[PDB]
Amino acid sequence: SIVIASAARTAVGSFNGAFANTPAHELGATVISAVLERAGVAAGEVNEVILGQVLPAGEGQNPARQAAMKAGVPQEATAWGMNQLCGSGLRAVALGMQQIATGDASIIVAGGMESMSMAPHCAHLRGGVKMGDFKMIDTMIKDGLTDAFYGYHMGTTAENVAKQWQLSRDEQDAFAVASQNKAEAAQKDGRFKDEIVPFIVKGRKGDITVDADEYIRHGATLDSMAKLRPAFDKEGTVTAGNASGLNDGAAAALLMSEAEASRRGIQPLGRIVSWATVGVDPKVMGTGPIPASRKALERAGWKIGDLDLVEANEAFAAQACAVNKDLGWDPSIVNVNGGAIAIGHPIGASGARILNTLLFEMKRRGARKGLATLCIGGGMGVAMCIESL
Amino acid sequence: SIVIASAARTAVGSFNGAFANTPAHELGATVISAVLERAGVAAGEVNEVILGQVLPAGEGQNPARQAAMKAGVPQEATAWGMNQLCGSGLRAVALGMQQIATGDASIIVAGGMESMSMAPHCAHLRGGVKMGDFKMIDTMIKDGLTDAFYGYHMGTTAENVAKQWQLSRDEQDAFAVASQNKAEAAQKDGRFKDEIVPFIVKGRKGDITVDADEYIRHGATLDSMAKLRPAFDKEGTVTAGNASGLNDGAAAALLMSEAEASRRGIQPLGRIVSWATVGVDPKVMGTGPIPASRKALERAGWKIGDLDLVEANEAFAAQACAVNKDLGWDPSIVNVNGGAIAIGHPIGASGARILNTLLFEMKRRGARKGLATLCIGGGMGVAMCIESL
Amino acid sequence: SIVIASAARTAVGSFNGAFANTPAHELGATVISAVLERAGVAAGEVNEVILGQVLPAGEGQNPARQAAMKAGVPQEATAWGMNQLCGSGLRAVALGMQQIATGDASIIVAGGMESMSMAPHCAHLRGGVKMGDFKMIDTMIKDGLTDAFYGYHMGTTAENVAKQWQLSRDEQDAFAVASQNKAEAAQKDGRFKDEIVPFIVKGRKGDITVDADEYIRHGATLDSMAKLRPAFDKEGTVTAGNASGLNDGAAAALLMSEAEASRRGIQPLGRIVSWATVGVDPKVMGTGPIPASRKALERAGWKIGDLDLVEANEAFAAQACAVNKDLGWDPSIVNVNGGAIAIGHPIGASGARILNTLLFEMKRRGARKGLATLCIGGGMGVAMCIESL
Amino acid sequence: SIVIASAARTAVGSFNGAFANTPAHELGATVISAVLERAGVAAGEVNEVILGQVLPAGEGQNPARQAAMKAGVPQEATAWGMNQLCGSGLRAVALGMQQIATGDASIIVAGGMESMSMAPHCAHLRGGVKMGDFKMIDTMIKDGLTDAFYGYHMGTTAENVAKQWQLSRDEQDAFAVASQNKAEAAQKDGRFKDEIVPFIVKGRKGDITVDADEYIRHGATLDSMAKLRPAFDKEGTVTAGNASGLNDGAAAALLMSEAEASRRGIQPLGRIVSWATVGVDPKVMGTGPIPASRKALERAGWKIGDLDLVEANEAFAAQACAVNKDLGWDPSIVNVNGGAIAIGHPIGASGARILNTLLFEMKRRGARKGLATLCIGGGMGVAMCIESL
Repeated sequence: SIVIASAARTAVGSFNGAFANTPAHELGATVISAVLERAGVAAGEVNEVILGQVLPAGEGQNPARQAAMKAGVPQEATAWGMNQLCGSGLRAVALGMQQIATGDASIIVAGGMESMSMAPHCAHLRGGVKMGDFKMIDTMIKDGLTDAFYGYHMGTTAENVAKQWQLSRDEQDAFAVASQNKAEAAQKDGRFKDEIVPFIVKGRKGDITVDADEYIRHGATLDSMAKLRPAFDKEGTVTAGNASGLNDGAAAALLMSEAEASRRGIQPLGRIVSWATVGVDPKVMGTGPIPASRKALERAGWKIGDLDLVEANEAFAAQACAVNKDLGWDPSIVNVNGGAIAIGHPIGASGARILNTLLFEMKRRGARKGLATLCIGGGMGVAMCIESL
Repeated sequence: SIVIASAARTAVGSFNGAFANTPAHELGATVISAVLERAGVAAGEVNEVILGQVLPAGEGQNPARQAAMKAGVPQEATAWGMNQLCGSGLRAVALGMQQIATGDASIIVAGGMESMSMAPHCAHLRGGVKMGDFKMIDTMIKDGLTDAFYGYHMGTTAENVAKQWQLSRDEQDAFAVASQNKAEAAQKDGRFKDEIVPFIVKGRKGDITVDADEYIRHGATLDSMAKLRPAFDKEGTVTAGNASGLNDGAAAALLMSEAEASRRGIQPLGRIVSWATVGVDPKVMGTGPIPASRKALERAGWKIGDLDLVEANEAFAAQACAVNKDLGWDPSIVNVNGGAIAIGHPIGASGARILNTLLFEMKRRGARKGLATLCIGGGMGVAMCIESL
Repeated sequence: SIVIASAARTAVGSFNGAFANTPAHELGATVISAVLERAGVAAGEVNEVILGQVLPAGEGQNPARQAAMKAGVPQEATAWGMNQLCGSGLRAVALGMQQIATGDASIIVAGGMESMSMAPHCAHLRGGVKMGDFKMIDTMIKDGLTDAFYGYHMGTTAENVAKQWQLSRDEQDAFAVASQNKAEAAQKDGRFKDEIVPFIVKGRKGDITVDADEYIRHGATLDSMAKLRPAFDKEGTVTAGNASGLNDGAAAALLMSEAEASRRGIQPLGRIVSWATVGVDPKVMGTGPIPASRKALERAGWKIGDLDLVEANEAFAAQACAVNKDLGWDPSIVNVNGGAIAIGHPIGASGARILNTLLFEMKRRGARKGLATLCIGGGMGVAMCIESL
Repeated sequence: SIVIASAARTAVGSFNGAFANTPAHELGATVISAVLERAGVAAGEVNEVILGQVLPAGEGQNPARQAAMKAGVPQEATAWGMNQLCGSGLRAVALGMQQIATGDASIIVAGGMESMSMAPHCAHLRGGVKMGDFKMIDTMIKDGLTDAFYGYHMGTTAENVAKQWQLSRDEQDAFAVASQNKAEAAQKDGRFKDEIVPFIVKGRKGDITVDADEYIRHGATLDSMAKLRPAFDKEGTVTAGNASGLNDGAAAALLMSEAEASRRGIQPLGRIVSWATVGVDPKVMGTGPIPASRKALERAGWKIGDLDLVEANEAFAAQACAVNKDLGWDPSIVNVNGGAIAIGHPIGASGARILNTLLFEMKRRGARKGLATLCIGGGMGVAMCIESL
């Protein structure tokens, strides 16, 4: 029924680092044309582009449409952006899967992009401020990392899960280190090369080709991890080291019917066998993946034990351990090449980033069933089940 | 298979007018509850809330989820915002229909919301400005009304359509006045009452209930219309008078399978027979509805001649006329109670707004087949065909 | 030896009132032209322009020079601004007196001007704000009204004078209401028209002539004052009622040696016989007038009791009562036409504003000896003794 | 009559360099304390503090008073800031002299301070921006360096002087490199150590003592000056290399009557024999020094040829050479240790800085008469004559 013919992602950049002044639709563009090249499909055959992106303030009208056009997709196809926070990138793949399934389209490019670096500061000033000081709001924090019901940062929701699941600092720190060592190990062996599509940072006094995840840290020590101070709760347990970071990146999938891919001689990275999205208490949003995953599994007709590979977004060490602890899947098959803590977390692009990794790892190790899942701010989870062919 | 059980929209506010300090999700909340009460469905039965929103900068995390919770949809439900600019409000409805059609959901609330008044000013200031002025960009103008590829305002795209279709000032002015006249007659006759859910503007020095579209002008003259100066092209033909405005509002639909409405005793407002979306040149984006309306009819198996009622959004007189002229539908069944030039145009909500108008007008006149269509910035169009039950 | 040959002030404007968008330099130009006109002195005879001004942020390079150039003063002449906060407007006259006393100038235009309304909001952003919110500071609050040592507003130094001299709510309100009622009467009888020169506020849709003190309240009641809440100390005694306001005006005086006025045949408004400036504790800055008036009087060889009229600025009912209480001059010769609670307080202009009032009333009633004194933020005073010729 | 008993200055710092985050008043407090100390004068004997300062926006209420207080000046003394742009620091000394000359004070601390690195960005936002981007203005550029009559930078006034006097790139560049090599030589022989009082930059992770001018360039080459492009006129002649820079510093002088020095046993740095300030056309404001110097010499009874040492500020090479050309003084007695091109240009501090410089070279080489002079944007100049005792 609906398969992913090809996929591609840029390397994930560090906050104000390599993509510092690069607008998300520029990276978007690169990824959309990679997926077409990669499958052998022409720009002109795309019906629509669906990109999740949570922080587009100042980027101009519909940046999804700017990405498509810049990548060569003609003015005839359509494009749209969408937000389900951290779930946006994965969610977008299921929404183009739906576009094909209802017969509204034949070929979609779907995924997500995000420039946390380029997120602006803002103020509402139409009414004027007659007397007194006013705040200039960091939009990446307000619109992307602050709970809207309790007023605190995602990090505190992580702390709520820590306390609730009784996850000690040492246990989260342990998890962190592992994801770094695993991310580092996979980068060193070229495991991220199929998925990555080098992005050219158009310079003035030099153009730079970025093709490596710059946020992974080499030789991460437990000692360094245990000396960091808690970032959200002054006497807390979550720190910079065991939480994901602020990052830039884009990632996408090229979707079509199974039969179309076959008419084209394409060898798909997998078949979308199910997806699901479920809400949870916004206070412990990190638990998102538990209910979404299981639903996903139930709609596919699979048992947790059937899964050969799993990508469960590393928002915070606290929430990842809780996810794994509750679902019980075998830890060795989850985030095999590392996670967000090491790799980075470009909010709107993250769900399609983890899809890429899942998809290129399933191919390279011959796994047949996989699942990607993320926790979403505001209390939500998104999960998708993929089967190789 | 999928029907519109109920529907509701707030009145449309004037810019920096009645909803001048109201956050879009507030407007949204009210409409999610309204569609819920109107159909006798309880919030706890809502699976997901889908809202189109184009300018949510500063409103914090995913305003769609903040509107769903404010309305009382439990935290176990899901919510997301999407953006296909002007067609967002109608595309949400389509996207929500798909959720039920693929069996991912049973009940969906969908439409759009917008607070153009509350759109902030912004600046990318992470680097630091070492010397010189810097701009504070109005996100309303940059993210909602400025072509991203040509750098000019929608008004200019209108002008291109004017010139191209050879639509003179008087013909554009004539259209506008007719729109005001029809919207004003509709207003006095109580034609807007069913669709409108009164919104309470929570005050300090008193509460204010708004239940009337405040941008419609009473007794609009042709003389006043002909004295205005061109707004975009210094020696052009589009004016403030023959273009839509900048406004705030929200509007939605409670969607469910026809079998489900029937198990509940609900008398739906319509059956979704088909929807379509197509791209066109961004420079003449106002031509968008032509291809998209025709696609939709084709998918529905209908002839233009089969339509009993049409709502084709009035971004600008020149594009409205070109659309009508090209499609050839009978002017007398298009925007029977007036259009966006008089009612206003709250960007993300405008398609759900027009869907409400269409749906309450088909029920009161007993029309059987209707279409809603809108042009989209960046060069796109969206249309949806509805059949009464 | 140095006389004030002529003087003029604009009407004082309400905060964001008549002069809401008129830069201070436009108002001092009209006052420069009026002093010249009023003493039969041409602009090519001016040696230098000295204008007190506390909040010139954003107006451009040296607004004293922009006033002088606008009034037609030759480019050969010089001009500078100075700032001793609320004593600025009077100090200036004292400083222009000094340039002729030491032989460096013959003819000076001295005084002050201020647009509190045009004061901007600001932030030091050269270093860059990595992330988080940051304050946009009101410069009129920060730079003109807050004590730099103690961190609280001028209104709390008022509270400190009230406690310390034990001034009740009631005594302060009566002082307040007597200030509005004497100023309304003087306005209604015409006593402000000789000192005010009309200001033209360049319109687009109309030029407006402003020749009346708009902050003065007509029919001010004891009751409405008595109902006010304390503004600075949630449970104090200074309110908006008994404190001066935030305002806009300019005011000046034209000086020359007495020998030079006799050579041109001008009948001067008075002789500067002495001035004095003295510090006090910043915490009771309201007391400034006491030692500064004392010292002026001793330098003039006069007894408090030799004075015939006195203008003692009303920063706050509390400090005005304290000052009158200690000096012990006959209250019936103080502010006979009302003071700053009713007229307003445009900070850098105020001392020239009250000098004007002093001068014109000395002339109309034939007073021979006068004194003008203000309290200054940061803990200081300035006083000036004037005798008629 | 009035002498300079002692003087002192901080090292001048580079834009966003050593004093990047130090408010102006801190640097003035250290110089107020160093002139007290250098003359055996205690702070309690200080009657008034006079500081030139052009850009104090956001520092709070009257920084002159905040530096005085920080230096321990009693709260019984007074303090005020003034603004005659570039001539501020030296005009202050002249007005402090006047204070003693007319017997209103016996002891004054006078000079300037300026923190161009701490100058903020601002915007007048009281009336609000209904729609449309607005500028955040750099207060250093607008209030400091932009001519208010013509709208262009000081650099362009420099261009007008170069064209008018026909100074070539080459002669300007040679001027610049001789300024850099004279200051460097001066710095290395310890000629700046008597005048400089060390400033402690209070750190967190350590305190740094600054006692060296850091803008001086070591081994500045002609070739590096000749390859620069013109900064203000895309095809002009003024560059960053031949203009002064953006800088931070403070500088002052302690003043008293000659008779009082003599009763204290002080050996003063010189006697102020006269000053003058004269206006010129704003467009060629760099020529300010010509008439102001001629007037001051006239007032002293001195011929150009009687001077033994001159400091003539180096705003720009072009205006410096024009001034030297016109005046005709021997170039070897001008800026003998370098000028502002090398040392920097902290606006309000500059004239006190170059005075410092004059005074310590006149004592070290035993020069009897000197003059200090600066060009002032808006079209002005100040000059001051000094003789040794």
